[PDB]
Amino acid sequence: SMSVKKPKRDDSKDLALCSMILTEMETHEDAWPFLLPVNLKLVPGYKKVIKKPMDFSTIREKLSSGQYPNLETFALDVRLVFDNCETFNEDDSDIGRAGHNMRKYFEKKWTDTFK
Repeated sequence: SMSVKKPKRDDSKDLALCSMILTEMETHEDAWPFLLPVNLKLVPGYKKVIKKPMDFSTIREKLSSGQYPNLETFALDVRLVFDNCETFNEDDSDIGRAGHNMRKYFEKKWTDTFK
């Protein structure tokens, strides 16, 4: 509260470490469904159904231009990618499996780096 603060958690490396994690996700073999924004002209249903599209290229641009205020808003957009994928894709499809795999991969790196 006013003039009463918990001790300062060191956040000075958060930008570098989120960038490293994102690099690891960009280079994973199962990242191909997620590298670029879904083409809303060419994929029926996507525009109407998926209210907040997100992809790794868009996260990388946001990260590079100071559009994440803190590491939690970064994790929210990464998870959005996988939540969108589960909304639109059957679990037993190549893309559906890719998204499960990537979410698992991310969540381990996230824990190992920050928790």
